[PDB]
Amino acid sequence: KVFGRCELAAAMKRHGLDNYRGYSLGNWVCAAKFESNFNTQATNRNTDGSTDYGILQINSRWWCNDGRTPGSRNLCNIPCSALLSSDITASVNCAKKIVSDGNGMNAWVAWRNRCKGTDVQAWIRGCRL
Ligand code: NA
Repeated sequence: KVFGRCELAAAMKRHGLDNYRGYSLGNWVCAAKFESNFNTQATNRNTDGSTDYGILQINSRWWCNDGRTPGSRNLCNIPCSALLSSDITASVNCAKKIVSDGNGMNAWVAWRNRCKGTDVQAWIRGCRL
């Protein structure tokens, strides 16, 4: 499923991401736009043999099991295919674990390089929230 901007803002708010760990909804919407172009089915192979999955491009090196990332962890306790669902629940639950420790939203390269420090509130402009 390819979400619209305001459609994804509404889904992320319902699933409890607005101000999760102090990150406003616009940060999450911006991160999804530049990680996946709002596409739940997005996948990208990494140099280390891991793969990034779904609307927030969550990696199999740490977060999910895809059966082809030897020596990796599964800290979200899910198959990576769960991150490609039209339903964003599994991606949101896993994103909440990722953001809660380590480097916060810096874990998302597209967020750090394309959203951090910008007017991220613009990403929710015009949305019925
Ligand atoms: Na893994």
